[PDB]
Amino acid sequence: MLEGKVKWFNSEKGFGFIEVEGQDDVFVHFSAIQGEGFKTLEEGQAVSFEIVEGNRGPQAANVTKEA
Repeated sequence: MLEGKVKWFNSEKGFGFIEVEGQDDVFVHFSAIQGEGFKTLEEGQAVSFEIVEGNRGPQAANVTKEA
């Protein structure tokens, strides 16, 4: 998985972008968030994820809150 950083996340709306080096920011939606509990992410937070690309373009998948 890649490892990146939550660039920003709009906790009300439920989406934002991940920063990963040598790629562009990756769009992230709450449904990609792994774990139990309210799905949300903080700016600055480190996460491990994959980028899954279909016909809608690239988005993050399997976001796990790393440290």
